[PDB]
Amino acid sequence: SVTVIGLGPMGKAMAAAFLEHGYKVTVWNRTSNKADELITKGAVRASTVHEALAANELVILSLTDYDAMYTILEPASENLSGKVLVNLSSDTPDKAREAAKWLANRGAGHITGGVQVPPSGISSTYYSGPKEVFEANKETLEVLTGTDYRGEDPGLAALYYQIQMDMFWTAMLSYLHATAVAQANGITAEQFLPYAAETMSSLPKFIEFYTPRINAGEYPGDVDRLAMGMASVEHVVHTTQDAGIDITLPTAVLEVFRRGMENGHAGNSFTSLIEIFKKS
Amino acid sequence: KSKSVTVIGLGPMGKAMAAAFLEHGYKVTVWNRTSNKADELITKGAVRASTVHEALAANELVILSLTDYDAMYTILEPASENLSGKVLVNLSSDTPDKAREAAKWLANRGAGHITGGVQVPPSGIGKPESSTYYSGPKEVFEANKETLEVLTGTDYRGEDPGLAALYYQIQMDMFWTAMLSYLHATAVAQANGITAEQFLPYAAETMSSLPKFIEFYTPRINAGEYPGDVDRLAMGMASVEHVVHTTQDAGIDITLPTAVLEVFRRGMENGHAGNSFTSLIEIFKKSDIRP
Repeated sequence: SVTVIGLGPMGKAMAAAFLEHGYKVTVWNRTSNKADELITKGAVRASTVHEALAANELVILSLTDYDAMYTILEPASENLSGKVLVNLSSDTPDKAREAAKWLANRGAGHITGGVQVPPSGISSTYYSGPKEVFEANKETLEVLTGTDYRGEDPGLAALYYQIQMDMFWTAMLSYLHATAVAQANGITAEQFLPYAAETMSSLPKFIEFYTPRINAGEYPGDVDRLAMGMASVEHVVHTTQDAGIDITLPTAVLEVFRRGMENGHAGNSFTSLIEIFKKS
Repeated sequence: KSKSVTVIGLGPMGKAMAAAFLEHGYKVTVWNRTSNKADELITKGAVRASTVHEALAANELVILSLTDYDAMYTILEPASENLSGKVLVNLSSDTPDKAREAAKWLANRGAGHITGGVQVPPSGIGKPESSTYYSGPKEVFEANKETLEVLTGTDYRGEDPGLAALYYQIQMDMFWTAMLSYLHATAVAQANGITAEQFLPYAAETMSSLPKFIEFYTPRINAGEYPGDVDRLAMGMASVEHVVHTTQDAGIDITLPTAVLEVFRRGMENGHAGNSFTSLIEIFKKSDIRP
């Protein structure tokens, strides 16, 4: 009743939570190796993708990256036709929408997925692509994680994933950076934990407060001033240098502030720096 | 020890502290350069010292709320003589090293000293919910603990006079870096036609879920261990790479995410492909750079 391609991280995390409901579940892997214990739960494993495709209408693609998709599916392009391919990737929007057209030109349906959680979270997922084909396989997908359809463009699901990872990676390194500064001044990562937790848990309040102003393109400095912001970032950079810690991350922050100041925003809210990000 | 106090520095923060002390029965003397910024607090019972010398003579306990420590020397330097026997509380938000310097400068003029880092806007002063970092010699802080709880709860952090400023600065490190990544992410969203109100829910959950990741990694980081059992640096750099490619396809400035990518690059270069991405903390400590 379903097929999974790409046994691995999310891969089996999904195969497992499938055979645990009663679908005829086939499988297959790129390197063509083992990882087949799941044959103990009702899984056929074909000797090529030709059959693993002709097994079911639904197919889940959990590949390393999109380049690997063309490689294995091109041999069988004559059988992609009439299938619904759920492509779960971590790649850029343009690669998702390149991929979708490639699959549409073989007669297949497609859904682009942006998984929001490690395989342990097999909880929400981004989905984009043709609405009708998503609604038709909605319930099946809700087995893996919650579904959060974002619209028609096949790149929307990748896009939403990428801007979450933008924030995650940058905020998590600032936490590692802050922890380096802490240790060099003699406080442990364990003592710093509640303080790093409160800071990160306080940010939603600021986002909710600024969002409507950002939405309107307005940056009044009634509750904060870019200048005080900048002075404050300068204190962070000097704190870091005095501690003997690499300064490149906070310096990158200071540079965005500096550009805002020179564009005349000193009296505006620091949220005006989004204009600097838009290359104004 | 009567209930009297001096507040030097009368910007939004000093005015609140002074008002908090007045409403708790302290005789409060004040000083600021303007002279008019004290009008409202005087109508409420404060006494203005016309000069720094009188301000310092009025009390043993002196509360400083200044822009930074350069401001402290400008106004304290010409009265170095009346600093003896005084307990100065510096509630300004400068670097740890400037707090250590100022503590030694004060003790050399005979003054006890306490550093504080304030975690709240002026209007959170006088609420027990609020906290302030305090650091410096243990006994002087304990002898003044009660008075300082008029303003906020107190979180004494240790002997090193720099610790209060430190804890404040590294929460700034995270706050500004994390908020800018939100602005950066929003710009990318908007450039792809998705509004900030549409992104609000995802941006808030992403920041909301960080304490979970921080809690998970804390005991490993704390033990200097970075095994690759749940994440690999190499996979992380590839994810950062995707982010930069998305950002430049939107036409959005790449400064912020490429700085992030530089750190990952130094990590790969140093043989940590197979470690957790949290091993990037050694990169930050320049473990790879000769001492």
